[PDB]
Amino acid sequence: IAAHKGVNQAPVPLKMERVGPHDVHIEMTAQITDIEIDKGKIYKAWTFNGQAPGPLVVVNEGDTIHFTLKNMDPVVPHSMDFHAVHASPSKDFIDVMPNKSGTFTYPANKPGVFMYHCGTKPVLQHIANGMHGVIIVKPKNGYPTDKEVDREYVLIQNEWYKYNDMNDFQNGVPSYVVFSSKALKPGDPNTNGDTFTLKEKPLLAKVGEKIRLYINNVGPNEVSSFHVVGTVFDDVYLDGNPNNHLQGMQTVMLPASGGAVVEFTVTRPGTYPIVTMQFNHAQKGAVAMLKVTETG
Amino acid sequence: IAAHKGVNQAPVPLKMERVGPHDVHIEMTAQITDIEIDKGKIYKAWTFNGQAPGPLVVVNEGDTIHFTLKNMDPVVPHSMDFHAVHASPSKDFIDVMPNKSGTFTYPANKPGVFMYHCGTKPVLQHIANGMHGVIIVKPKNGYPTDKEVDREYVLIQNEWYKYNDMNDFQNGVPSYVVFSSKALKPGDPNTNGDTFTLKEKPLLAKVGEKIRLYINNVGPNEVSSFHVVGTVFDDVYLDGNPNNHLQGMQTVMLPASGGAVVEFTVTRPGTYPIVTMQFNHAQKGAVAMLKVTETG
Amino acid sequence: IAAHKGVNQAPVPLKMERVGPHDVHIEMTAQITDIEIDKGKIYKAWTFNGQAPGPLVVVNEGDTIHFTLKNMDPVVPHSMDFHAVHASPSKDFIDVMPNKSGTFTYPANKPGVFMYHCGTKPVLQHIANGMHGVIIVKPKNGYPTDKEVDREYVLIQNEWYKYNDMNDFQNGVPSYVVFSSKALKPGDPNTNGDTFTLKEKPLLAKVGEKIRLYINNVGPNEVSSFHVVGTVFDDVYLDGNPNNHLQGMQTVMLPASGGAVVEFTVTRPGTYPIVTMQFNHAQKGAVAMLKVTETG
Ligand SMILES: [Cu+2]
Ligand SMILES: [Cu+2]
Ligand SMILES: [Cu+2]
Ligand SMILES: [Cu+2]
Ligand SMILES: [Cu+2]
Ligand SMILES: [Cu+2]
Ligand SMILES: [Cu+2]
Ligand SMILES: [Cu+2]
Ligand SMILES: [Cu+2]
Ligand SMILES: [Cu+2]
Ligand SMILES: [Cu+2]
Ligand SMILES: [Cu+2]
Ligand SMILES: [Cu+2]
Ligand SMILES: [Cu+2]
Ligand SMILES: [Cu+2]
Ligand SMILES: [Cu+2]
Ligand SMILES: [Cu+2]
Ligand SMILES: [Cu+2]
Repeated sequence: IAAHKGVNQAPVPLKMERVGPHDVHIEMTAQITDIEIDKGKIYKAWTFNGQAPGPLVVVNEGDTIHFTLKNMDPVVPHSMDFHAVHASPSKDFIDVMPNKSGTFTYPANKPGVFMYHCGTKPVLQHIANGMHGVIIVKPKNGYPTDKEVDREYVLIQNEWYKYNDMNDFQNGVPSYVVFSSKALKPGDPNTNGDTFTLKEKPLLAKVGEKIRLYINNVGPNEVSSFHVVGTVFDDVYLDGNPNNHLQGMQTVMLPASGGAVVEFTVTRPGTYPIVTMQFNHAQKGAVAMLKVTETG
Repeated sequence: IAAHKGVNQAPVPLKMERVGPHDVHIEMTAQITDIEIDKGKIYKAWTFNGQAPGPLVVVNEGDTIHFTLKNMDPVVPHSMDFHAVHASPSKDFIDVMPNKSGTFTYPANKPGVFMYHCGTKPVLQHIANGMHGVIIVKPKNGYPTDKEVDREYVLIQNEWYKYNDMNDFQNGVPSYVVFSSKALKPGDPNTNGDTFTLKEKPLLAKVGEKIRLYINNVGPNEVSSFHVVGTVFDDVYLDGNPNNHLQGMQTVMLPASGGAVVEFTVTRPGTYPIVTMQFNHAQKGAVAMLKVTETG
Repeated sequence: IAAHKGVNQAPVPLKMERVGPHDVHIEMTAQITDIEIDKGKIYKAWTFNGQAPGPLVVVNEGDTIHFTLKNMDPVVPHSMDFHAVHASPSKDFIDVMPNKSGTFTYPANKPGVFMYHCGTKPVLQHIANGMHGVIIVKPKNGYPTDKEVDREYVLIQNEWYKYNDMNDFQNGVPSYVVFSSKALKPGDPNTNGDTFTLKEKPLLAKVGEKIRLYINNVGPNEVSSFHVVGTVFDDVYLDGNPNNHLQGMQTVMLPASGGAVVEFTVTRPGTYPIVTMQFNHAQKGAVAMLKVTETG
């Protein structure tokens, strides 16, 4: 796109503030930002806030979100579809023109780990170029295993294709498949979908801990066979809904856009790969690491 | 196939009649019928009854089906495999020669939303050319959420490949991925798998309604990541079995041949896309629309 | 690999012995063995014990496994990752050099049907060349439907690609997709992943029996839409964990590495195909047969 040549808009922080016991304001940008997706490979991504996947959103069950999208892209319209919300897509997930803002309000009625993404046609183009992310809706009554959890992180799986190539997006295998992590608490890492960061800078934990991961596969096109090497999931909540409880799973199948809360125990010191067992995708980047030490 | 050149057999209605409190007669054809799968693209499909996917079958749990297949194809044998039934495949799902009929009897013991398809070798060829469909078996005791449902429809996902091309069928990406709808009540739409009908003529509903969809992904080759934009599934019954209850799912993973009953609320007026979140498939046709109005 | 030219190491039996009420010794080889994966097609597989998938391992819930790998490969290191166990991957799933042995100990805390596979980088290469298999961990308290089961077998799904071709492994469609069966009791068949054995020598059963299959899809890359033609699964336990109970499923979605226990009734004499309903894969080999007779 001629108007994107040389454009690299610095990342902008997510803005969130609570405005009532059940109402929250969220402000995000659409922007065009260079991201290193593999060593030596820059992708001039279409993003929310200069991150791909975008910044984490966390709200409580029953919160109404008053969402503003500020479109920094000089030429392409953008939009937002939160899978957490009940909304009229033709009224509430509509386009915001370049250099404009739009505000939309809708409730997050349902607990879980939801995809969000741009909803502008062609949606495949917007998602594949980077406009995806996760919103977590915390359950009013928690999960039954909350008291057992020692530490928690968020991990997101996505693919990357040939740059802005709709043929490839439709018809081609992914060039890379990758994990990222998005921060829940101060000091947690906050990374973009790339082949290397979570190998070189593993997630950290302590021997004996029960770890919870909030996970989502944003696609755009592939399913995920999510597995932590050297453990078994004690408990799994599909889509993060407390009612969708499974136990003792080796691997969690996630559709495109599918989420889960998964919990597992790390019994011994060492480094534990986190993979999709679709090993062509693992080979193409989709391995993260969890370093487990006597201290954490 | 030389004997198919110029053949376009007009669609024939499904024939069904109940013959006892737990016995039903069903009569279907195998026939060769031109279907417009995308604008300007005719596929000379191999079909049941001139529809692809084929006509909807609905029976009750515990019904024995006395099924007749009348093979109108001038040269290729055809057969029927209902995933609802208990049967001997080598006796009951056998071929019917051109210009012949065959009758087979078997029970539908299990509630749910089942694939049916031709079982003639090579089965991939017969399915890919269009010989697939859905049989619904209604549970004796309903679903627990029956009283909440305001409206219901059937949606089927399938792929289309290069015409009658076994190489492509085995080794190629789908050319199109599509939804169709099959009528449960008078006045419901009844459409074939194409890229456009359910966009131009959306399914209809009223503001505030809880909608039930009976869904099946007939493949032949892909899985489906089924999602209704702007809502969350309140309740999901995998394969349509009441016992396989999930709640609050954003997206339902369906294997090839996989079914579900899904229920969700439409809170606001507007048009709600229905998609597979495998967005390469959505781009290649797999988007239907639900138009929600103050009146329905 | 120059050092593999002409190498065809005869299969070696699995060695297992119980050494305590909750401790078992297991001894396996890594070895290079020619396997006929399709008629006229030899693949010089990388294997455990000269089988691909490897030999079945069965232990009890709560058993600690003291595992020895003897690496017969003259040049490539190999390793073992059991998905059943809790272990430190960087200490316990490490490489064993050519002509060396290594011993590792870890507990199998969780009931189910788990993948095992080589964990040597590149893991895709090692899995795709044949180093995969299944370990069953029997639940302390059984399954609730145990008393209903008349007969049982193990079936494994895997893919085969162009020989030792990392490009193909990453980027290509499978050349073959196949079932194998691994013996639980004397007289059961024990076969390798090939397109033909379980068609020419079907699994056997008797009219009216409830059959249990312990199943796993080891990939490396595809998901499986597992279906037995002419029946419906009465009961399904995802990953073989008794708590993950589904009923009345037509088809069981398995991720890559995913397992299940599935149970179904065969009501009539005949031959019952066992397939993945991803019919491109079925066409490329993934059909097994179950022959049901008045005597068994
Ligand atoms: Cu309140
Ligand atoms: Cu406000
Ligand atoms: Cu966009
Ligand atoms: Cu892929
Ligand atoms: Cu703890
Ligand atoms: Cu694994
Ligand atoms: Cu009666
Ligand atoms: Cu009759
Ligand atoms: Cu046919
Ligand atoms: Cu596809
Ligand atoms: Cu209502
Ligand atoms: Cu979506
Ligand atoms: Cu004891
Ligand atoms: Cu020992
Ligand atoms: Cu190896
Ligand atoms: Cu495939
Ligand atoms: Cu019995
Ligand atoms: Cu089938």
